[PDB]
Amino acid sequence: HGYVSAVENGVAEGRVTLCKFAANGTGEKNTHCGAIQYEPQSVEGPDGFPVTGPRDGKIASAESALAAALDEQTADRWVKRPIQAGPQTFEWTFTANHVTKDWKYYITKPNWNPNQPLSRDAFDLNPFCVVEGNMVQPPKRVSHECIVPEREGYQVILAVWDVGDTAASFYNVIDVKFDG
Ligand SMILES: [Ca+2]
Ligand SMILES: [Cu+2]
Repeated sequence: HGYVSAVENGVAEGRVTLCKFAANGTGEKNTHCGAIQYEPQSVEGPDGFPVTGPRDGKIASAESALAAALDEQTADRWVKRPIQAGPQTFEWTFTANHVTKDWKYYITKPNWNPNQPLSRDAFDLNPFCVVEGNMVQPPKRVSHECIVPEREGYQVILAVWDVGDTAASFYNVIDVKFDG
């Protein structure tokens, strides 16, 4: 159990994280998140996106009944966090730092449609960042240095934490705003 955070080093909090914790700097929160707002660490879903795992339209919730509210997708629905292309650091905070297979990060395609539910077709399925977990426990907070591709405007990053000793992964979408 854990979530994408910006407590020590991260560039942008997960969408679910902002249902509970105020955004760095602005204090913005996401609203009307349903029950997941009390446990942003619990967006747990089946392994194997995009081959298996959460189906289209259920990616942001990872098919969790707790997090169903996160599957809404419009241009204005969610708090967007500023980002730039190039080197950036993403951060996970774990309430339970399970043995880890890897972390993978995907970004939406340049001309994705922010006004329809998220789907495999919205994302570049070639992950822009992969971090090996080596089937060991990570520390309770980790920072991953990634190269973020060039984009304009509103984009979504999908961060996947694959727990190595269960058939489950944690799925945190991130709402980011590039210049332009
Ligand atoms: Ca797993
Ligand atoms: Cu857990």
